[PDB]
Amino acid sequence: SNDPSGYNPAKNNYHPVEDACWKPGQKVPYLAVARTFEKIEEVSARLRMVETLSNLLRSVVALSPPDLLPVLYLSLNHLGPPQQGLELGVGDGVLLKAVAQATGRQLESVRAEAAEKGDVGLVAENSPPPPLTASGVFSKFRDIARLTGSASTAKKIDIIKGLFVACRHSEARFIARSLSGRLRLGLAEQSVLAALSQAVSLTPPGQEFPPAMVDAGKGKTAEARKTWLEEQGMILKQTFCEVPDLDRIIPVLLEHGLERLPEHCKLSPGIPLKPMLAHPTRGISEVLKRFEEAAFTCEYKYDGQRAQIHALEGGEVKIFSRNQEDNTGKYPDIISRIPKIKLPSVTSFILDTEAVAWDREKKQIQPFQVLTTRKRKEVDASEIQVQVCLYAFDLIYLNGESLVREPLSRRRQLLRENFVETEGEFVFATSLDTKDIEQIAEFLEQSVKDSCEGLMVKTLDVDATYEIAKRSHNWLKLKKDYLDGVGDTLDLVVIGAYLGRGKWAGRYGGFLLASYDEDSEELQAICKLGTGFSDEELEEHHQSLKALVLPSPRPYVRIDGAVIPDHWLDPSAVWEVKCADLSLSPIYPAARGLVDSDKGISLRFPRFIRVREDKQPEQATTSAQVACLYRKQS
DNA sequence: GCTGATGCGTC
DNA sequence: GTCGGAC
DNA sequence: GTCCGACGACGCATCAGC
Ligand SMILES: *OP(=O)(O)OC[C@H]1O[C@@H](n2cnc3c(N)ncnc32)[C@H](O)[C@@H]1O
Ligand code: NA
Repeated sequence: SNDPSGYNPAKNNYHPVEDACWKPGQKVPYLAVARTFEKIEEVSARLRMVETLSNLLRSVVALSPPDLLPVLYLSLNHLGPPQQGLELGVGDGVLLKAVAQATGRQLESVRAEAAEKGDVGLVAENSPPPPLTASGVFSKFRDIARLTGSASTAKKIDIIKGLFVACRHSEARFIARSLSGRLRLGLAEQSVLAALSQAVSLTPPGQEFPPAMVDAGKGKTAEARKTWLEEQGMILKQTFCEVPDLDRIIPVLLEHGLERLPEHCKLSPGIPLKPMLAHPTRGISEVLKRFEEAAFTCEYKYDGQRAQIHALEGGEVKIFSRNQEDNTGKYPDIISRIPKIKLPSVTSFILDTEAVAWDREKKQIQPFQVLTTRKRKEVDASEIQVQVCLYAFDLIYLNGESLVREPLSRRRQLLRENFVETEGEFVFATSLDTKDIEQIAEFLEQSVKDSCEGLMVKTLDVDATYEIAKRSHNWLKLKKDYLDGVGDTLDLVVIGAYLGRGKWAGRYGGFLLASYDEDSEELQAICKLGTGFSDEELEEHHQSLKALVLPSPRPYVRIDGAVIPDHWLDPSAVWEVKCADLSLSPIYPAARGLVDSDKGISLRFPRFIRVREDKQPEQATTSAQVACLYRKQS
């Protein structure tokens, strides 16, 4: 209706027609989306965020149904279905250059302000064409992603500058955040799905305008309304988990409604699905708690990458990553061995496996780092140098039957009976069915001796299905580095700090750490650190370290190719840091030359544990000790 | 034709 | 990937 | 328990600059 500047989607008793800031048939203004984002970031209760987004979506459904799909993508900061692999090719680098040119400022002034403010959007905002539309912005995002080849970056920057030129009010803030891949509203995929099912439930699509039914919940008690919306939410959520593709779902949702959705969109080979995830567990006793009276199995947790393998009726094979990226082209070796792993009675399947690097000469697992050296796309079978062994642990679909609602006890049995193991090519995950604490503890220890991270734990019959909408983190993961007093901890020196973002703007969000090389009496950067501290600890760090800020680095500190810290720090603080493994680093100088001529050592999954108030830098972990820790990984 | 910086996926 | 915090 | 924002190392693929 009126100026989108005053649009209030957090309004109590929000009316999808009377409270919209645009007219029926009008394109949804982008400022309407931005104002919704603003009202979402103002609150901390997710349910209030969902309500606010639901209000916007109800207006879109009632007034401008063609804009529902772009509005949803803008709210997710997605470009399209993940298996299509669309990429902006735009990060803070390209974006800050576009802002500098748009605002006519020096790139270094923009870069410094962005770091101080903790957000690129704030610089673009505080620094004539028609108003932007939601579908117009989304299409320009897609134009950026389709630009390739030489001189393509300059063309991307041209589009970004044109967007910023047309921005009003808060629009530039959220364009910049979206382009940088850091929307971070506090509302993401789960809340967007909750808002969508609520929106189409309360304001059914496909009504003749003006819609006779703008609030289908008004005739229900609060109790009945909540039960109804929860059921509708599960329909949408479970369908999406099986078909996480809005290009497919939304046209069906608009035409046939949410109740008929499962009839049109069903799990099928060749369409990636969401994978089942795992919740961390701190000890074997904790496991026995959450699985008190439910039989469960323990499996080795292999150190590779997830490979969801689809065999379609007719013989076509597709492979997808855990985030639904198409990996078919990177695994020609897997595609060729499918006839060898499945019995001839199998006509279609979806397998859940871990692809692990495998040394055929030595017949043993290789580290994850080796696996990542494989090529990623347009790979021909003859050129493969790092061989892969598949460790299969689940079966989601078989001979036309979805197993999503079947217990693991049955899925595992169909897996074990219809597929064939070959050493070093296709194996079932090593497993143990027991409830004895002593056998589990020995099994955990043996998993690490056999080159694995620890154990996966899964119920066999109680809440043991593959229904992600019911619970996405339905499995438990028990890694040895979760256990207190177990795993590698290091005492490292804080040599630099990185300015924080969003909530921590003006404070520190990360730090640069170093080990002490006795042979050269130098502090060598080993890794950055940005997790493990409580909010109180991170605030105290910002306080205690202010007295250490240096204008210039000490001459005995070496960081080589590490990211230069925003603030150098006088080497003094020593922190205890835990990691899962030590890796061979091309960038960090710590211990460079002690295990490899050109590469130093860094930490895998580093996290802060506590301050070592009783240690000075000269008693910190030495580069020689780092090298020793790396070697003992064998 | 090559190198290094950047982007974005893996874990 | 790990972690902490609001709900 | 759920969800989400904070942050980590690392590789290939790509393209700007040379
Ligand atoms: O730490 P995390 O949540 O990413 O762990 C889950 C991942 O672990 C991998 N994995 C390895 N071995 C298994 C088994 N046996 N079962 C399930 N997952 C397993 C997967 O890649 C998973 O995403
Ligand atoms: Na990243």
